[PDB]
This record gives sequence, structure tokens and C-alpha cells, in this order.
Amino acid sequence: PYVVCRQCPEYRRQAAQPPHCPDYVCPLQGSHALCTCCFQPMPDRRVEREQDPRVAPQQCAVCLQPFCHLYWGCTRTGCYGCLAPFCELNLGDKCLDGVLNNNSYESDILKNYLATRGLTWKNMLTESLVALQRGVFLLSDYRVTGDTVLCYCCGLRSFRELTYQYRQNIPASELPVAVTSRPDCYWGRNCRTQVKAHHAMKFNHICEQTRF
Ligand SMILES: [Zn+2]
Ligand SMILES: [Zn+2]
Ligand SMILES: [Zn+2]
Ligand SMILES: [Zn+2]
Ligand SMILES: [Zn+2]
Repeated sequence: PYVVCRQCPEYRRQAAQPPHCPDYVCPLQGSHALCTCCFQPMPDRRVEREQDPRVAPQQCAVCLQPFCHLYWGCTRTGCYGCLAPFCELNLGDKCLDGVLNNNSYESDILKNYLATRGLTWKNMLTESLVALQRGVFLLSDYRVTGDTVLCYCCGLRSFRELTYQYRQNIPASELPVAVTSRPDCYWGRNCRTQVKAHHAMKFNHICEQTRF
């Protein structure tokens, strides 16, 4: 497959197939990788970076897929910045929608909580990463820290787990009584019925599955 990118030399440019009519520079043995987000080609220098950290990262350190943003800046509609240290990752203005169990009702309660106190999702992530670093909050990708270079999707995933733990350590008296009144769902946070408006509103799903 023939490949011409932003850092490709000018002779590669002119050699490509013509369209149909009605400080790097990639070497001959230079490969290209495809940014997972924007779909465009960049020179694949990941193996070189392995013994030359002077090279900008070109992959998420969790999923291990490649991304251009840190290398030379990505651009696409919906791309907030697809690679960053976790603590600086741009999660987008809508990162709190369904952030709790993909459950809008629960998410909204969290939203009101933060609005009421003038807190942003950034403030909340900042507190959360501090709990994480102490071992007070936990992650599935258990080795992730605020300094991890990762992607939009991976950061978001871990963001939801931190957020859940944040919501969890809010005291009942700091929430409206309409919220606290609701009884726990027997099936807890993983309940499948909570994506139906009526049920989400009727039961509290910030809880664990009932056993005994
Ligand atoms: Zn190139
Ligand atoms: Zn990733
Ligand atoms: Zn890109
Ligand atoms: Zn991107
Ligand atoms: Zn339920």
C-alpha cells in the first residue's frame, strides 16, 4: 500500500497516483502507522522511541494503539486531543453525561451537586487522582496513574470508575432529599433495567449488588 504523509519527502508526493479527473522526513525504509482517531498516516517511530525517549509518544500505554496527537497534533471533529498524560486529558465538555453507569438520572444528580458548588469535572478528576495515588480509590487498569500517557477512550473508561468512587463518598446530607429517599435497587450499580427512565428515577443505583 502506497503512503504519503505530512512528513513525507517531496519526491514521494509527486510519485503517487494522480486523482481521477471527470523536522522528521520519512526514509525509504520508513514505515507509517495510522492514527487510531483521525485515520491519517504518521511515521512509525515507536520502536525507535524505545531507546530514545526524545521521540514523542505515538501510542496509548493501555490499549497500545497508535495516535498522532502528541506527535504532531491531531485534527478531527470530536477529537478533543486524543493523547495526553491522564491528568491533562481533554475529556470534552460532555464528559459527565451518563458518566455514572451510563445512567442519565444518576449523572444529573452528580451534575447538580457540582454546579451547586461551582465545581467542574476537572476539579473532581483532580481530587480523584489524589485518592487514586494514595490507594484510596482503585482502577480496573490497576496500573494507571495521572501520569500515564493514554487515549481518549482509555482515560474516559478510567474516568468513570474514579467518578463513581467520588459520587460514592458524597455524604447523603449534601444531596437533595429527593435523591437520598430512593431505595437501593437489589441489583445495584450493574442493574440492566436502570437504562429505562422510570426505573433509574425510582431506585438508587449508587450501591452494590445485594447478596445475603
Ligand atoms: Zn511520511
Ligand atoms: Zn487507549
Ligand atoms: Zn490523529
Ligand atoms: Zn485525534
Ligand atoms: Zn435497578
